[PDB]
Amino acid sequence: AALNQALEMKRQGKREKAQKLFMHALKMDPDFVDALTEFGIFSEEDKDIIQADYLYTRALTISPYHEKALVNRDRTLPLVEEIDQRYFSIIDSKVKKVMSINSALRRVMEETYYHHIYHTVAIEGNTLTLSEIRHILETRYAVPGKSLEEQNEVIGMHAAMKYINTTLVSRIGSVTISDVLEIHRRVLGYVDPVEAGRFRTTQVLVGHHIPPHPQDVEKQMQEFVQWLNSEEAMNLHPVEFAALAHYKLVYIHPFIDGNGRTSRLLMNLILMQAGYPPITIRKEQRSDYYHVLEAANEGDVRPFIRFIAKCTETTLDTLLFAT
Amino acid sequence: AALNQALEMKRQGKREKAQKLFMHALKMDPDFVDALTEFGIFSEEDKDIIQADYLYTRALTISPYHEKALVNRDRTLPLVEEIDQRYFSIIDSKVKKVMSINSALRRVMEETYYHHIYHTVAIEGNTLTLSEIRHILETRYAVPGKSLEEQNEVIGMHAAMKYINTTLVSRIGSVTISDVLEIHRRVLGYVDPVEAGRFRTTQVLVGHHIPPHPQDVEKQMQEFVQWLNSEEAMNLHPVEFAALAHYKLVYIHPFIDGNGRTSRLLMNLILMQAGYPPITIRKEQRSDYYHVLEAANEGDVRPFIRFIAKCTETTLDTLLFAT
Ligand SMILES: Nc1ncnc2c1ncn2[C@@H]1O[C@H](COP(=O)(O)OP(=O)(O)OP(=O)(O)O)[C@@H](O)[C@H]1O
Ligand SMILES: Nc1ncnc2c1ncn2[C@@H]1O[C@H](COP(=O)(O)OP(=O)(O)OP(=O)(O)O)[C@@H](O)[C@H]1O
Ligand SMILES: [Mg+2]
Ligand SMILES: [Mg+2]
Repeated sequence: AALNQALEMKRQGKREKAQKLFMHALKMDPDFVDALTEFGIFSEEDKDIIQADYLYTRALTISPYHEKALVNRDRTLPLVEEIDQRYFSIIDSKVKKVMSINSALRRVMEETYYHHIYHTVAIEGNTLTLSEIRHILETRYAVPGKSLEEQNEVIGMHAAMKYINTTLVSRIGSVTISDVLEIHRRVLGYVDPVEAGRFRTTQVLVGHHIPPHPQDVEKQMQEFVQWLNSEEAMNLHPVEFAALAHYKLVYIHPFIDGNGRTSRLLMNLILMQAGYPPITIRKEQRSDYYHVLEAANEGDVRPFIRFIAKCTETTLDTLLFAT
Repeated sequence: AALNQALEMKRQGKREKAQKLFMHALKMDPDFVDALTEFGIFSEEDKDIIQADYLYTRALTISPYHEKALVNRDRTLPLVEEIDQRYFSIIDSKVKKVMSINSALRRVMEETYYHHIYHTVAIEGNTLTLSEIRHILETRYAVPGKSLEEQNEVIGMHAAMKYINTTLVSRIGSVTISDVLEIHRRVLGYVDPVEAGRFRTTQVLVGHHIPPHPQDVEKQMQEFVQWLNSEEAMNLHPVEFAALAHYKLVYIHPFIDGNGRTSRLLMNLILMQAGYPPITIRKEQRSDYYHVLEAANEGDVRPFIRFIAKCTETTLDTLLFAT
């Protein structure tokens, strides 16, 4: 297809021109094996070995025996594993520095509380500002010309995270299905008290993902909590356990609304219990956030794990520069 | 005591002076038999036979064999029964006229919806106005400079009564404990989603009334729903069944908050299922309302039945301005 032109353009000059020809054949056919491999070898020329590996891994899900994809994948498979371990070791060092401090830190922890709420509600379309959120939570008075539902989403997030820190973070034992339901009972209670802390009774759609049928959610959630308390999950890096825990819940999509908000809270329950600070996926990252969750449905969870790992590093880089 | 002066003042002139004089010995001792009886004879001179009968009935709970109380009560007792039946027959006739009408009536039914909400919340101290309530429910936008809890009280009342008319009024069958919990789940859900639709876990005080202990609320409520579906309750006048239904739920006091709001809604479920319109206890009546409930704890529930009967007549008188 236009892949033949992408190669011709790349053959002597035209790097930025060739980049668009590759994406065009990818838009016109996202399972075009030859375009994925070639794009893979192309992005490796710009030192983007992680993207190249995604492309060879993607091309081998379509055609498992493709010789040009296999030869490059076998090389890059262990290299990307090393590259990803190194990033998690950087994150571990920044967590040591942050967990080796106080009063100057307390001013950041207070600022991040409202800033967390602001992004977790804004990532779903809530129009309230940080200043309007501070008013709602400090004063307990309503903000003019903004809906009551938007302001109740804020009261719920505050209540949910107050319950987690009060009842769940410093608790000894296994995470139950009832703990997930208690978080959701507060996240959504002030908005929809009938559905809050109760599973989906209907079948829905999330982008292009069709989650399990309501008849299967309870069996799928008992399998999820087993996994949270499983020895395999305890041996994973806390950043990887937190990201997978988020993805599996958001995959199950057990509630009508508040699944991303609950998942983002559960994700932070994990991190905090492992000594990491709570992280925040900013409202500007919705496009990336949704792309890497879609990528995980397609077959590759790694881009979402790296997405969470970059979110944790920016959180740690905020606590370290304000010290 | 000062009862001897109350009698001396009444003996030749001083009617208004002996009234405050009679109430002093009642404040100084509310179980003073002679005082109650003299007072009963006294209030009967002003043609207040219902109050006199309350006083002789009160005096005979203290001293069952008091000859002056017995002679006067054996007389008032069937007379008050006749007087109370006559009022319930007036109410029955006004209900026929109201249920024999349209467009001029529809103008009142819409106005009374926001009016019941305004009074059911205002009676508990809610500062929102009728105009602010119309905005909250019509627009779904918050009212400036008024708390979010006050506005969530309104969203809950609306949701609760929307559920009753939609799911309970025109339903065939027995009233269950779950129907009471579903009304309370909406009444309080937007304010307190953790306690909404859930019984009291602690022992509380309501004025001077100590309701049942949390261990006994479930047994006390199963006895309460049995009575709602009992043949004895079906044979009572709907005004008397509605008033007793209210008093029994509020005596039990099964929830931490929202008991009076739920009881007033249940009271109107009863009336509406019997063809009566929904009634509204106005915010100005909180003092009387609580006095008659205090009297029902003290032994006589007739003053509360008459209170509800006067509330139903004012509701019917309003609807009858259409003819
Ligand atoms: N393709 C996908 N597969 C699975 N989950 C997805 C996918 N795309 C998005 N999601 C997740 O679904 C969430 C949206 O679900 P939901 O409306 O129930 O809750 P939410 O708390 O309002 O989330 P948000 O505030 O981000 O919109 C997103 O936040 C995201 O985490
Ligand atoms: N002495 C009393 N004995 C029994 N019940 C009482 C007494 N005084 C008040 N009550 C009832 O208890 C209710 C108050 O309880 P509660 O706070 O749980 O409910 P509420 O919905 O907030 O009612 P309110 O709007 O009157 O404050 C009153 O509405 C009344 O019906
Ligand atoms: Mg949503
Ligand atoms: Mg109250």
